[PDB]
Amino acid sequence: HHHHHGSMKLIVAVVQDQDSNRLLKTLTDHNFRVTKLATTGGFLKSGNTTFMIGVEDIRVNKALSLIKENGQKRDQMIAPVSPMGGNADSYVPYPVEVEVGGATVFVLPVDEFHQF
Amino acid sequence: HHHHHGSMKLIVAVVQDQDSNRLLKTLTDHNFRVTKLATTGGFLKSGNTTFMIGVEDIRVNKALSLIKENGQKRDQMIAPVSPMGGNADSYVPYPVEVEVGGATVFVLPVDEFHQF
Amino acid sequence: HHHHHGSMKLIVAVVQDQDSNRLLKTLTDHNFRVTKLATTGGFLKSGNTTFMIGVEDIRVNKALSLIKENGQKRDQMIAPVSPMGGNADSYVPYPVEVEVGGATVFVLPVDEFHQF
Ligand SMILES: Nc1ncnc2c1ncn2[C@@H]1O[C@@H]2COP(=O)(O)O[C@H]3[C@@H](O)[C@H](n4cnc5c(N)ncnc54)O[C@@H]3COP(=O)(O)O[C@H]2[C@H]1O
Ligand SMILES: Nc1ncnc2c1ncn2[C@@H]1O[C@@H]2COP(=O)(O)O[C@H]3[C@@H](O)[C@H](n4cnc5c(N)ncnc54)O[C@@H]3COP(=O)(O)O[C@H]2[C@H]1O
Ligand SMILES: Nc1ncnc2c1ncn2[C@@H]1O[C@@H]2COP(=O)(O)O[C@H]3[C@@H](O)[C@H](n4cnc5c(N)ncnc54)O[C@@H]3COP(=O)(O)O[C@H]2[C@H]1O
Ligand code: NI
Repeated sequence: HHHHHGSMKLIVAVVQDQDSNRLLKTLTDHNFRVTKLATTGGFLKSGNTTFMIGVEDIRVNKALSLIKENGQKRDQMIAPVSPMGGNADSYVPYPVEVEVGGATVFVLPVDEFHQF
Repeated sequence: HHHHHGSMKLIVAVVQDQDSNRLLKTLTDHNFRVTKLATTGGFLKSGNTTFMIGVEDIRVNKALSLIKENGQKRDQMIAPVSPMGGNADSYVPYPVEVEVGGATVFVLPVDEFHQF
Repeated sequence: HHHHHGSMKLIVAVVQDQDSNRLLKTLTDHNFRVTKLATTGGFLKSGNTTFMIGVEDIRVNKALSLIKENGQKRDQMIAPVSPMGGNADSYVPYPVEVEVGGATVFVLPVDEFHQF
């Protein structure tokens, strides 16, 4: 049998808080419609921002190019086991550092789009 | 080659806070299952509510009709540049007004649905 | 006409807060990448946790098996009408109890995946 999807895509982009306001302004200035979700990174257990951007298929590439050009790689660290916290500040000799990328982006197919 | 999707759909509906409790009650009263996300509108930079509703394909239209009948258009304004806020109250001669719709809704295909 | 989707899937898993930290540790220990959303159950009107896990199709089953083995069924109750709250504590003779499952999981197709 046979199926298709609609003309809209749903972009889900996880970005760093430090890059969020910058991205949001660029997107809405370019007439993109955005919903923002306050999220937490699973590895760093720290706040980040997820943007949900429903876009016509013909504008997906422009949205992606704005997201790509917006962000910056940053180094962050995993928070040590915190029962003693007043010394964990003092510690970590070999910080578990990770590089956080500008954006992790999913472009999802959409069966139906409605504005009610 | 050939693929299909499952019988479930994932409805993602962005609604106004003022209409949220009303919608939620209607949905769960009609045996729909709902997860609520506290979100922010990208343009107004204000709180709104996103409902995630996983629905059998055969009940999608009923869910959509409840969402459609629930909401109301409302006017809102963009908050002016706030460094001086004590006068921004005083200002805005030509308020940038927008009309917020009852619901923006995405119906997503789902490859697998599991209840563990 | 003809379409396909990409090799990535987006897993959306709604779990209980009591099982969240346990699941997160297991997932990231197994090299899965996770974004966490603080959500609310529509029926219980209480906090729960939604994990968004973008996974290569070839690792989906492993992710699902970790999610499945992680959770536990728990009983919860619907909060009574609260205008008098100081007696609603006193009340509810026939508590509306529900069984909350370990995880409700959607595996979504993904058209494009980008790391910028
Ligand atoms: N299990 C693991 N083992 C070793 N290293 C790990 C790891 N999980 C994450 N990392 C590393 O830690 C950085 C921050 O991850 P976090 O989970 O806090 O924050 C993530 C998460 O919120 C989200 N993310 C990335 N990939 C994802 C995916 N496939 N599915 C869901 N969320 C993803 O984007 C944020 C930034 O990710 P990015 O890859 O740029 O950067 C990641 C990566 O460098
Ligand atoms: N395609 C999409 N993808 C993701 N989320 C979507 C979306 N379309 C709508 N939304 C979400 O629904 C809320 C209401 O959108 P609506 O289009 O009814 O009402 C909008 C519309 O009248 C206007 N608007 C939004 N973005 C605009 C823009 N970039 N330029 C001009 N007007 C915009 O401002 C109102 C409030 O927008 P806000 O962003 O605060 O809040 C939006 C946003 O959270
Ligand atoms: N199809 C779906 N789409 C979106 N989210 C879904 C979903 N199925 C489950 N969920 C999410 O998973 C949580 C646990 O659902 P579960 O079905 O295990 O456990 C449920 C179920 O036993 C019952 N329940 C939920 N909605 C009901 C309803 N409308 N009528 C009767 N019972 C309901 O109450 C328990 C807690 O529900 P709550 O809404 O607080 O919390 C739900 C909701 O956040
Ligand atoms: Ni398809």
